[PDB]
Amino acid sequence: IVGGTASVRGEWPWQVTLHTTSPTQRHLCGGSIIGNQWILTAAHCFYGVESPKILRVYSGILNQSEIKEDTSFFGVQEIIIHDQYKMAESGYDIALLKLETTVNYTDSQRPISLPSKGDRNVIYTDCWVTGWGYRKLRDKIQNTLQKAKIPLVTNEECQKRYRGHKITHKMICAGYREGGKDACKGDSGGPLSCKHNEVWHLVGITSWGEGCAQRERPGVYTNVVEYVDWILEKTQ
Ligand SMILES: Nc1n[nH]c2cc(-c3c[nH]c([C@H](Cc4ccccc4)NC(=O)/C=C/c4cc(Cl)ccc4-n4cnnn4)n3)ccc12
Ligand SMILES: *[C@@H]1O[C@H](CO)[C@@H](O)[C@H](O)[C@H]1NC(C)=O
Repeated sequence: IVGGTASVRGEWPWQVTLHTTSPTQRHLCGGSIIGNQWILTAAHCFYGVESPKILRVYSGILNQSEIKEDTSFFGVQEIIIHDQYKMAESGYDIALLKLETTVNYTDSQRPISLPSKGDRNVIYTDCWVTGWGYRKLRDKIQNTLQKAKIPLVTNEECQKRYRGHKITHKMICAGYREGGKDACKGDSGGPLSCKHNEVWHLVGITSWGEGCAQRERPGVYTNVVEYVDWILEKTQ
């Protein structure tokens, strides 16, 4: 996260860090708890992944350094990638992880509600992007979970900034016109969480952008509301 600030323990209890264990254990992507056995994340996270056997899902994490041998985690049974997915820049950047066991909801690990299909056209004004991603393009994964409040940009304006792309209504953009606050490398798959009528909704999934936090180049997120039927069908 560029231009963000440190989160506090328990501030984003749906946030997970998805780790790969081969050849060594490392953070790969962010993700969101959406159900007792389900993580919502980006399809592009699995580009170098042939099987879910190398994945570990960690909930309740503040610092990456707090993850030790005895820290509990969840195994992944199945990776469900949207069948129309090809590359982040072309959309359908969404994946479900079915956990090997169910999550016991606590203060440290809770689900985030999906947006309501009736709220399809709401332009949310209290949106936050979170993750352990880079603070600038040439950096490293942050130890402490970062957060940044970012405004949503309309599809029409976002399409004007990304003229060499097709920005569909299945994408949602967020960023300041002057730049300065954005997701960056290591944040993908994580949530764009918006508080609407005192309820947090998973409005976006961190997907891609032209550089990080550049002026007139907002971050591009998978527009979760457009995938509610797909999520309900895949999770039964
Ligand atoms: N352990 C690790 N060390 N270093 C690491 C680096 C990464 C990494 C590098 N790159 C990424 C992913 C893409 C990816 C590719 C292959 C496998 C998994 C993930 N992208 C993102 O995270 C975010 C992109 C982004 C999003 C928005 Cl809304 C706006 C602007 C953005 N950017 C523009 N230019 N950069 N970002 N992840 C992960 C783990 C580690
Ligand atoms: C988290 O890590 C930072 C260093 O990156 C350290 O200063 C801080 O004490 C750690 N916090 C907790 C809660 O362990």
